Amino acid sequence: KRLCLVCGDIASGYHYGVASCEACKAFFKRTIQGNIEYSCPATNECEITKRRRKSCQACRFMKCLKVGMLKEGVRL
Amino acid sequence: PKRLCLVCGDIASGYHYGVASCEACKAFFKRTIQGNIEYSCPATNECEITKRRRKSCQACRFMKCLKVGMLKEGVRLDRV
DNA sequence: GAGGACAAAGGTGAAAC
DNA sequence: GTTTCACCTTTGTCCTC
Ligand SMILES: [Zn+2]
Ligand SMILES: [Zn+2]
Ligand SMILES: [Zn+2]
Ligand SMILES: [Zn+2]
Ligand SMILES: [Zn+2]
Repeated sequence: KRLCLVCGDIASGYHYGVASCEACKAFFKRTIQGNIEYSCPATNECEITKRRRKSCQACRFMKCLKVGMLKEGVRL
Repeated sequence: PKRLCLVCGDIASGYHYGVASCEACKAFFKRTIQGNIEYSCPATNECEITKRRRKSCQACRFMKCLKVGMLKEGVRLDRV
């Protein structure tokens, strides 16, 4: 089953160049559209899992970038 | 269509934790579960819960939330 | 596979307690 | 010092395009 490369939830298909779920798709889209900056309250190593993806916006967004979600896939 | 809070009789803003409820009972239930807060009734666990008296007993207000069907599991452990 | 509508989650802080 | 609640923001679903 296609897994979301960000969080391990079931992927709905490719989004912004990468196998991802609707939740991570929507989160990445909002983050880019608003130029929203987050910062980790731990040390930028928060676990991102389907059951625990909302614990840190900063680490979730960094994981999106890491797995190859593309800023320019989001329309201005 | 106008809907009433099943807990206290205030105007409901929507469904919260599975039940028609106002913003106050939603917030109260959310705080209670997030903190695993235990309350105790000073009377005999039959305090009336109304718009005018929802503040008088945390214990009875929380038990009423459970009674009308508010769901502990609708409160996410996944948060900041 | 892009974005948007939107219910129902979540967070907040002045005022109430 | 802690708790309440009106008014916010964010999340994730499901839909048109
Ligand atoms: Zn399989
Ligand atoms: Zn995901
Ligand atoms: Zn973090
Ligand atoms: Zn209520
Ligand atoms: Zn009581």
